[PDB]
Parts: sequence; C-alpha cells; structure tokens
Amino acid sequence: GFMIEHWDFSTPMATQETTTAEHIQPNHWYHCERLHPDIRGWLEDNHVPRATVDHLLADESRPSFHPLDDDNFMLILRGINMNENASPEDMLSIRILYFQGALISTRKIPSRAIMEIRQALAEHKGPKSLASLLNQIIEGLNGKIDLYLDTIEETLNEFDVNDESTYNHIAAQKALISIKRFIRPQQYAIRDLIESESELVTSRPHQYRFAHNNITRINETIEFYLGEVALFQDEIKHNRDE
Amino acid sequence: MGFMIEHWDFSTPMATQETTTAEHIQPNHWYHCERLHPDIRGWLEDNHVPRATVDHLLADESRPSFHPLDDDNFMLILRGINMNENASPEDMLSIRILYFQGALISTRKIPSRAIMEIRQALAEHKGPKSLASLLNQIIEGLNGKIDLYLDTIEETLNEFDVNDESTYNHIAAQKALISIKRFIRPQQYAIRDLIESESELVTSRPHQYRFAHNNITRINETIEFYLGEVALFQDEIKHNRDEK
Amino acid sequence: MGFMIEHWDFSTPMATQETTTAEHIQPNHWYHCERLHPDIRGWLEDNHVPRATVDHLLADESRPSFHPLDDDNFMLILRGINMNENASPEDMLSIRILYFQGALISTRKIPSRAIMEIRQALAEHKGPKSLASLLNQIIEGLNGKIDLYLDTIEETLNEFDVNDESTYNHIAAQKALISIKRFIRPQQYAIRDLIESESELVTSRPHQYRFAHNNITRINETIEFYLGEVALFQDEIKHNRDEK
Amino acid sequence: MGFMIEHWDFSTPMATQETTTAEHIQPNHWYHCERLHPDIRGWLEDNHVPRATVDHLLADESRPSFHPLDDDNFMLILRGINMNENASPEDMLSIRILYFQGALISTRKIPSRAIMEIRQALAEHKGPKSLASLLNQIIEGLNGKIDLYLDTIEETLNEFDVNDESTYNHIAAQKALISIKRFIRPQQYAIRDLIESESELVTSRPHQYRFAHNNITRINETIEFYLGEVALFQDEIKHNRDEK
Amino acid sequence: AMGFMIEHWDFSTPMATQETTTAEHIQPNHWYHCERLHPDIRGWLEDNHVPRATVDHLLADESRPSFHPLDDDNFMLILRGINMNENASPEDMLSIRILYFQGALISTRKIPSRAIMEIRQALAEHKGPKSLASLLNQIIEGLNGKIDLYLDTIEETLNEFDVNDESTYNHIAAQKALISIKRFIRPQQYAIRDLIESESELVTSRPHQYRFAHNNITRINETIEFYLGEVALFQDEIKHNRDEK
Ligand SMILES: [Cl-]
Ligand SMILES: [Cl-]
Ligand SMILES: [Cl-]
Ligand SMILES: [Cl-]
Ligand SMILES: [Cl-]
Ligand SMILES: [Cl-]
Ligand SMILES: [Cl-]
Ligand SMILES: [Cl-]
Ligand SMILES: [Cl-]
Ligand SMILES: [Cl-]
Ligand SMILES: [Cl-]
Ligand SMILES: [Cl-]
Ligand SMILES: [Cl-]
Ligand SMILES: [Cl-]
Ligand SMILES: [Cl-]
Ligand SMILES: [Cl-]
Ligand SMILES: [Cl-]
Ligand SMILES: [Cl-]
Ligand SMILES: [Cl-]
Ligand SMILES: [Cl-]
Ligand SMILES: [Cl-]
Ligand SMILES: [Cl-]
Ligand SMILES: [Cl-]
Ligand SMILES: [Cl-]
Ligand SMILES: [Cl-]
Repeated sequence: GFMIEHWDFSTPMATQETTTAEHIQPNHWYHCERLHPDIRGWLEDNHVPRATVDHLLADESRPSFHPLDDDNFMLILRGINMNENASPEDMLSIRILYFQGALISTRKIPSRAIMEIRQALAEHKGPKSLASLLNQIIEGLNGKIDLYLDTIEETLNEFDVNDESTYNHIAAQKALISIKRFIRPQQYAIRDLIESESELVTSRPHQYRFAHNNITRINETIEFYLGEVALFQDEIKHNRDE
Repeated sequence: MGFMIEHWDFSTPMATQETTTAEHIQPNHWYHCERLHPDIRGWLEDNHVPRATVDHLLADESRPSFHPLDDDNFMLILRGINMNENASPEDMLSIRILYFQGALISTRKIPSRAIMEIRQALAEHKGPKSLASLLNQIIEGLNGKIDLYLDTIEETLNEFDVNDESTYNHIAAQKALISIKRFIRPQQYAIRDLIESESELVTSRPHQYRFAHNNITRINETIEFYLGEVALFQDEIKHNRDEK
Repeated sequence: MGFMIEHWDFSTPMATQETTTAEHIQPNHWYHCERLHPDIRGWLEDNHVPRATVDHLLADESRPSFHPLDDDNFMLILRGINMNENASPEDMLSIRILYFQGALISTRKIPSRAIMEIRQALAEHKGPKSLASLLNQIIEGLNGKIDLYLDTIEETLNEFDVNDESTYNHIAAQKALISIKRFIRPQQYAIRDLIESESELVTSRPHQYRFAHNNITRINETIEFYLGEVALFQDEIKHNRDEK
Repeated sequence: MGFMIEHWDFSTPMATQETTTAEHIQPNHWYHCERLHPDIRGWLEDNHVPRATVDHLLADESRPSFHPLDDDNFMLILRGINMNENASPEDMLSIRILYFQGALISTRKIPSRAIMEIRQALAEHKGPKSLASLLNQIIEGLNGKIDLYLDTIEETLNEFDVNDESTYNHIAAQKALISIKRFIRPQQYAIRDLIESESELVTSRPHQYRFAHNNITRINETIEFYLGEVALFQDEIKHNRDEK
Repeated sequence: AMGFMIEHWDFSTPMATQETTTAEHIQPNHWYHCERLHPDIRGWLEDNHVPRATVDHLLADESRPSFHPLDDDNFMLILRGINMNENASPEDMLSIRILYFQGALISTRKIPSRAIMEIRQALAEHKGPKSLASLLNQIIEGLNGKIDLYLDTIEETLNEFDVNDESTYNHIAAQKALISIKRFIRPQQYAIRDLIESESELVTSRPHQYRFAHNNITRINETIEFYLGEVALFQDEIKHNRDEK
C-alpha cells in the first residue's frame, strides 16, 4: 500500500496507527509513496483539490511554499540522496501537505532524515506534535546537506597546485551547482513558511528562525566553496605559466 | 480563413463552438485570431477596443508582460516554443491576449501546440469549464511545452564527454538557452503581475494560478542551472586542452 | 531671439504654428529650442525658471532622468540614437525638457529624427492633439529610433560565422551596445519615475505611458540578449581556434 | 562550573569581578564561558534557556546572525580574525552571545584578542561601564582587529610589482579575503538586525551602534576593493606574460 | 599655519564675513573649516559638547562616505574628493568629514580640497554662498565637479586605446584608477541620498538643487561603470589580436 507510516499526534506521545486508514484526521501524520497508483484517489476522496494533488504529485518540482485554503498549505523540500549506488547531488524531493490539521508527506527517493524520525517515533522519543515534526523534517534535511557539504570541503582542502592528482575541482563544481539549484529555493521556501504565520510556526517561532538561519548558512557555504573552486582554477592557470 | 481562427462560447457550463463570422464580442466567449490578418484591427476597433491598445496588441515587437486596462480589462503577452516546420523551437512565438468586456481574445502569428491541445480538448467536450480555467490552461500549456523543449537540451548536456569531441555541442546549447531566457524571465514577471492585479480570472482560481507561477519560476531556475552546466563543460574542455 | 527653433500652440486639438519671438511662456504651448544658444538662459530666467534648474538643463554632462520640480513642473531628460550624417549613432543625443507653467520647453543640440518627424506631422495637420500626447510621442519616437538601430545590430549578429573572418565584427557590436546601455538603462527609470509622479500629462494617458515603459524595458532586455550573443560568439571563436 | 571563564557585575559603573561558580544568572552581570565544556548546557537549561536556543548557541556550525528571542532576550553571533599563535588569521573564531533575563552570556572556543583586551581593562578598573557599553566594545573590538589584519593585506597588495615575481603574493591574499568575506558580510547584517530590534542595549547608545555598523560596512567595501585589486594584478600578469 | 582652525565664516547675514580663527564657542550659522589631524581639535569639539563617540568617529583613521543623523537637527556627513596634492595620486581620494551641530557647519580635512579652496576664494571676493544650506550644496557639487574633471583624464586615456599600438596600452593603469574611485564614489551616492531623505533644513530649503547634486553623483557612478566596461572590452581586443596573429 501507498501509506508507509501513520502516526497520531493527538497527545505528546505519538501512537502508531493503521496503514489502511481511509480518512485524513486532524493531528495525524501520513507518510506516503508519491508514485503509488492508489495515492491520487485517496487524496481526492479526502477532498484535496485536483489541482493541488496535481502539483503535489507532479514529475517536476522546486522547493517552495504555497498557502492554500484556511490554514492549509503545501511545502516542498529537497534532500541529499544517500541511497546506495545513487548520485548524492541527484537530490530527493519531499512534498508535504498540511490539510485539515493533518500532515501528509510524500516521497519517492527515500530520505535518511525521515528514516531517523520514523525510528525515533518507533522508540517513543519522536516529535511531540505536528509543529515539532515539521521542524524536525526541515532540520533533518539541513543536517544531511551539511554532512554532504563536509565531503566537498574535504576535496577542496586537498587541492594542491603542485599535485595534479588533487585536481578534482571540476567534480566539486558540478556537485555544488547541482545542489545550489535547489538549496537556494529551499531558503525562500522556509522564509515563506515563517512569514505565513502558520499555527505550526507561531507555536515554535524561535526554532523555525534557527532552521532558517541554518539554510541561509548552507547557501553562504556553497557560495564560498564555489569561490574556492574558482580560486583553484586560477591557481592552476598561474602554475602553468610561472 | 478570415482573421478568426476559432470561437468558443463559455456562457454554458459545457463550452460550445460558434461561428468564426461572429462580428460582435460577447462576455464569456473566447475568440482565437490571426494577429497579422488585415481585418483584425477593424474588428477590434468596431467592438470599441481603443486604437492605442490595439496598436500595442498588434505591434511588431513585444515582450511578455501584463497590462491592466480599464475596469476588469487587461492585456497579457506571453511567449511559447516554436514547433513549426521552418523555424527553430527557440525562436519563441508571441501570444497576445486581451481580456476585454468579459471576453478573452487571443492572437497568434504562428500556431501554438499548447493552444492546439486546448482546442482539441474542447472539441472532445473535456476542455476548460470557464475563461478563468482557459487562461490558466494557456499559461500552463506554454510552460509544459517549454519543459518538453528543455528536456531536449538536458539530453545534449548529459552527453557532454570531454574525451569525445563529437559531443561538444555546448555552444549550440548556450545559444538556445539564452534565446529562451530572453523571454522566459519576463514571462515569470508577467504571471506574477497578473496574480497581483487581483483579476477576477485569478481570484476564481487563486491556488492554480500560484502553481502556474511556481512552474515558470522552476523553468527559469532550470535554465540557470543548464547555463551553469554549459560553463562548467567549457572549463573542463579548456583544462583538458592544457593537459592534452 | 535665435534660440527658438519652432513654437506650437496646443490650446486647440489642431495645433497652430506661432512666432519664434515669444517673450512670455504660455500654457499649452510647445517651445523647441537650441540648448547652446547664448540667449536661451536669459529667456528661461526671465520667465522665472530658477537659475539652478537652468544650470542643470543646460549642463555639459547629463543622464536620462526625471526631476519633479515644484507646482506641477518637472524636468525630463532623455537620449536618442544619433542619426545625423557622418555621426556615430552611439554618440547619443540628449533632449532636455521642462514642463513649466503648463508649457513644454524642449532643448536640443544634436538634432533628433523623432522630433523632426513630429514637426513634419504638425506641419501636415496630423501631429499630436495635446501637450500630453506630444510628450508621449517624443518618448515613443525616441524608443522607435533606438529599435531601428538595434535591428542593424541584430543583422550584424545574425551574420556571425565562425568559419568566415570577414564576419568577426563582435568587438564593434559590443562597443556599440555598451555605449547605448550606458544611457538606455537610466532611460527606463526616467520613464518609470515620470509615471510615478502622477503628472497631469501622464494621468490623462495611463495605459499609453505604461506601453512606452514596456517598450523601453524591452529595449533593455534586447540589449542584454545581444551582449550575451556577442559574448557567446567570442567563446565560439576561442573554441574553434583551439580545436582547429 | 569549570565552563565559566570570567564573571563581572555591571550593576554599578565600576564593574566588579565575581565568583566563577555562580549557579543562577543575575541581571546586569556578564558571564563569559567555554562553549565546548560539557557543563554549559546544564547551567543554561537550569537557568531556563530553552533547549532549542541552547542547541543553536552550542552548534558545531554557525554564521554571524541576530535572533530576537522572548521578552527583551536575543542571541547574537559574531566572527573575529584568529590572532592565536601559529593560527591562520582567516580561520575565524565565532563568539556566540545571549542576552538573557538582563544578563550577557558570551561563549567562546577560539580565544578573542578583543575580548582579552576588554577583560584586561576590567581587571585594570578601566573597562566598559555597563552591559550596553560592553556589547558595543565587543562588536567594535572584533571590527578593530579585522581592520588591523586588513592593513597587513593592504601592505602586501601595495608591494605588488608585475616585474618582480617575488611580490606575487596576491593569490595568498585572495584566499584570505574570500574566507573573511564569507562571514564579514553576514556580520554587517547581524549588526543591522541588532540595531533594528530596538533592544534596550542599543537604544541607550544609538549613535555609537550606528558608527559600529558604518565600520563593518566599510570593512565589507574595503574587502571588495582588495579583491578588485587582486583581480587587476592577475590580468596584469597575464598581459605581461603573453607579450613574450 | 600653527592652529587647528583654517578658516571661520559667519553666515548670519547673506554677505558672509570672515571671523577669528581663535578656538572659541561655536555659533549657529557659522562655518568652521579645520585640520582633522591637529592635536587641539578633539579638545575644542568636546569643550563644545560634541559627544565623545561622535568625535571618535569624526576623527577616526579609517572612514567611508556616509550620512549619520544625530540628536535634534544634528548630523555627520562624510565625503571623498580627488587628491590634487603632490606625492599623492588623484585616486587616493581625500576624506572631508562634516558635522552639522547646534546650527553650525564644522568641516575637517587632512589635505586640501580644490573644491573647498574655490569656495573660500569666492567668500574672500564677497561672491560666495549666502547660507549654510548653500555652502554645503556647493561643497557637494564642488567635489562632484572635480571628480568629473579627473574622469575626463581617464576618458582621454580610453579614447586613445589602439589595439595595434602597444604604446597605448594604459588600460591596467586606468582600471586601477577606476576601481580606486568606485570604492568611495558608490557610497558617496548613498550618503547624498541619505542626506536628502533626512529632511534636514539644509536640504528642504534647496530641495531641487540637492536633487541635481544627487543626479550628478549618480551620473558619475554610471560613467565609471561604463569606463570599466570599455577597459574590459579593450582587454578582449588585445587577447583576440594576440592569438589571431
Ligand atoms: Cl523539489
Ligand atoms: Cl524524489
Ligand atoms: Cl522517506
Ligand atoms: Cl535526508
Ligand atoms: Cl531568505
Ligand atoms: Cl512577447
Ligand atoms: Cl509570433
Ligand atoms: Cl495558436
Ligand atoms: Cl506552445
Ligand atoms: Cl516573480
Ligand atoms: Cl542625457
Ligand atoms: Cl545632444
Ligand atoms: Cl531636435
Ligand atoms: Cl530620435
Ligand atoms: Cl523600471
Ligand atoms: Cl559564526
Ligand atoms: Cl570559535
Ligand atoms: Cl575569548
Ligand atoms: Cl578578536
Ligand atoms: Cl546593512
Ligand atoms: Cl571617507
Ligand atoms: Cl583623508
Ligand atoms: Cl580644504
Ligand atoms: Cl576637490
Ligand atoms: Cl541613490
């Protein structure tokens, strides 16, 4: 079935619920397979408008925040692809709907950050509410981007002009532009979410601001790394003349 | 053909096809027209469209843009991929649309596949159910065709191999990308402005027009990424030449 | 007083040509003048144009700009293509205009083709019907000549052929485009600012001024595209030379 | 309790040194702490600093930033050049500051020469006379040290001579400059955001904080200029090597 | 020769009068032109109750063009001009730091500005500004005027670029000059904007004149960007010419 997980956040101790749930209920989280044949009917049966279902399930996407009817919204985010035999910069997309007090998330390429949240819920130490769950999805994705950026930084710190074996600047640059494509929009999506004054944000104002600070830092770090690559390229030009 | 290509009536929930010899503009009708036909100005002016707005609508040169006019009226100009036999897809066609006294009037020089697909949907009685939806579909249809074309560019970039000279189609790619960008950036701003006007067409379908705007933004960011990829390959070639 | 080139009375919709020895400035009149004539300062100051505003109007150096002055008065400065025989077209002319006590006073040094066409139309009883329309026609006339010149640049660009050194005119085209960009970018903000001022000369024709603003924006976008084309052809030459 | 480096009381304008084992935070006190010490979290949390705030204060990665918190509370994060023995200057230190319940709590890992100088002043009974002044001195202190370091880069850049290959220290200068730029830009915004919050610590010294902000703005512009000079020298070298 | 105060003028009346250069109490409608590096200036400013930190900023080693609204109607305005003194380059621009304080204009210099000399000469001939509002306007426009004159010398260099004549290749020198100018002239534009938006009595009495001065500095900035664009193109000209032939 399309429903990977279902949790009830009616109390601070989330309880696991049937993956055969027919109706969307307030305070519940549904984590779903985006490409499964049955998800469209389930969403539409539950009165999610056709056009918003279409955007949520579309092949193409960018990180973005979309205010919808009365407290509802869509939030789309990207994460690093940590799956085996995958290109990490071929970033996964998580598409989230906050609809009638429920959080519905959709995935295709599995997210390590989301697996950690799921594992925490199973061990009875997960988020205490939907507001906190969304916060942890945002920060978990940030965290995994930071880890990937550390591997780029290692490659960059290896750049030695007198050593041609360390000339990996083209690969790093390719990785960095691929990430920048989505991580820049990610920053604006989190900004827009906050400015929306969603009950999920206004209950955790300082925490969402910290999340926004981290995504901003990530973007500034990418810019710096791109500058380092450019500098190394000129250092190679300068070494070829001496 | 006179100037009028096709005429649809949305004053019933199921749109009906009407005569192309309609002489008067009626609310909730869509008139699809040849911009370069000699008779179009006369028809527009006779139906009380001001001469100066007709002049902008029929101008040789244009850019995608939104123009609020009197009352609920507006002009919206957009570009699309050129899928016609003697042209290049990147020499994008201009579609100039007037929303006037409750009617939609679209004008073309060269046919648009987006608009053709809408006309086929209406003929099969499964097209847009209103002018609001119709304009929404025109915008999203143009996006979709731009996406399709961009996929073709992506394939070219994906075959870039520095070790293989025959794959060095990076200059062609860049030419195409910058030709698209020329118009697709103002397209984003036109759609933003349309939304911000609070047009009755938009406010009936607010989330859907927001989604269309998200898609044009994505397209622009995709073009920027591809232009980055092209610049990267050009460095990869240059840095290979000094070793090679 | 030899500084006055031509004087028109727009008090009626059929403008009449008047004497060039006009002491007092009258509302709804247009005075077209030689900026560098020794008698022009004295005429302006005697008609109560403040000295510092005469200083700016007549200054040696200028940029396209809009200046709200007091009491419905303003100064507008614009640039045009130099179409004079044996001139360099990118040696652009500057037209400096005062809207002052309900009169339009324009000043020239390098003659403008757009203004000559307006004067010719007036001589034939088909010129603008008001000062509001006249100013709009000066702006759009200048836009139009810029478009014409840009078309010649485009021709040059379409003839780029990497395998034909007789076509390697990219340095000259780049030179022309940056020289025009210098003034054409401020021109767009000048027109934006004119519209924002809510001048009676603009509020009478809101849609028309937004079209003029759209044309100047287009020109700027076209210039950026052409520069991108030049930059690409430079890269093309560098790739071709290193590959052959 | 070994996390606390120093503790001062600013209740009076003569600040007094207090015990390094103060379990409860008091208004008008300054606590300067080791960020990496395992006991800091517990002390902050026992004093009712929310866990997520502590999480951000103590995180591995940071950028300069201002965070408005509850009820006059805030977090400010700033960077400083690294003046520790044998360190890279551009391996910049991060100072993370909480203003919480009327107390200033600063946290360090890499020691700040600026903060050491403020501490020496307090030990010599000539330090800042309030928490408002202390925060101002921390900001301006960090700035001052950056200015001093940048003067060394300026010397290096002025000694550059294209005919003397021993003066080619511009790429090392460039490495330093981009690394500093990375954080110095966010620093300017953090200080702007601090001022815009209308914090009691700022509104008591409004002109002083404006001057501090002008200084960081100047630092940014100077770095941009030095980066421009470096680029210029590189082109100078390219142009000097390709003449042979 | 020996003192901090260079000149003192009284603009109480439309015909300014030269007054004593003795370190006294400042008066509304007076202009005090001073040596910024003289040991005595800080004491005078503080004796006259200018706050310590404002004095620190005014007399600081480093500066950028900027506008600083202070208490009441007071402000600080910092500007840069061409350095037309010997053993300096024109592009090593001088900082002129100006305080409007209790209705007096206090300007400070390190090295002479030709713009301010010309105003001082006009005052001496009884043909100078008739008010502090006009004085400050003339300082701003005077500084613009001299930057324009220098930019003309750069234009001369540029117009003489000829790709087939290596003796004309002074584009490295020109670009260095331009980025050095741009460093300060960009902030100067914003400082003048900021001064205008403050609604200072010195600005509101001459609203169109100060806008013309703002238009002039904006024009200067655009001209600089254009010349920088011409230097980049001449670099492309050379590069093409070199490996084509
Ligand atoms: Cl996405
Ligand atoms: Cl995915
Ligand atoms: Cl997942
Ligand atoms: Cl993840
Ligand atoms: Cl943001
Ligand atoms: Cl168009
Ligand atoms: Cl077309
Ligand atoms: Cl069509
Ligand atoms: Cl299409
Ligand atoms: Cl937009
Ligand atoms: Cl001009
Ligand atoms: Cl002229
Ligand atoms: Cl003329
Ligand atoms: Cl013309
Ligand atoms: Cl604009
Ligand atoms: Cl930091
Ligand atoms: Cl640190
Ligand atoms: Cl420290
Ligand atoms: Cl420090
Ligand atoms: Cl700022
Ligand atoms: Cl300065
Ligand atoms: Cl100085
Ligand atoms: Cl002086
Ligand atoms: Cl000067
Ligand atoms: Cl400005």
